[PDB]
Amino acid sequence: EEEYGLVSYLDFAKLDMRVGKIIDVQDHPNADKLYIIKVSLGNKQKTLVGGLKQYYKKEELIGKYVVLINNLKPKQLRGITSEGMLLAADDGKEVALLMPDKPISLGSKVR
Amino acid sequence: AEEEYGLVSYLDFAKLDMRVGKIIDVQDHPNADKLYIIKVSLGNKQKTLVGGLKQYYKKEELIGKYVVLINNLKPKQLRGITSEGMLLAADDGKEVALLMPDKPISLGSKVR
Repeated sequence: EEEYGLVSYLDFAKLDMRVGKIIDVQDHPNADKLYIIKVSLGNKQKTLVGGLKQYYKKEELIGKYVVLINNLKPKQLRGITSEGMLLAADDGKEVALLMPDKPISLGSKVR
Repeated sequence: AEEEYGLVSYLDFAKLDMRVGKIIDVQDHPNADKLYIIKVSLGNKQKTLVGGLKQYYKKEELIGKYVVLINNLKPKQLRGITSEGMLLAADDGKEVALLMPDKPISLGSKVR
């Protein structure tokens, strides 16, 4: 992949990246490639739309520890409000959601 | 654009080049007793990082670990050693958990 121009640490600092846990996954009722994903941050939950249906079955996602951007502005995706986004690596062959390497408290901040 | 205060757009994330890498070497920082010098492979380039992981991970447990690197940060000199990036880790104040892809995907894979 291509090398990017350099940015400030302060640009990374703008993101509120957190560990969450997937609680429920359903097909997006109007978009065949998308899931509606309910993520727990502990005492809060967020509902996101993710383009993961081609890569993960719904039962492979339940209980998964994931990483989300927690201060993303909400967006309407074909009738569903998405409150954030999950992070996943992609090399064109596979898509790999990011995870902490240990169970850690939900809502933990990534830094 | 209109001020958004504490909220970000996708473009604020897209500014950051986040990659999967693999740790290929870990050494003690010669001027800082809590820090490691960590060499991370992106496949056909490597980056040298300084990480405060010595209190949480043994060197031999980091070798071969698939990690998540911010790959386009400005460099930073930490007590004589230039760090070229940073690894992402979850921290709840009790425990530190490096992020990893959930499978050993190709080195240099970009996060989206």
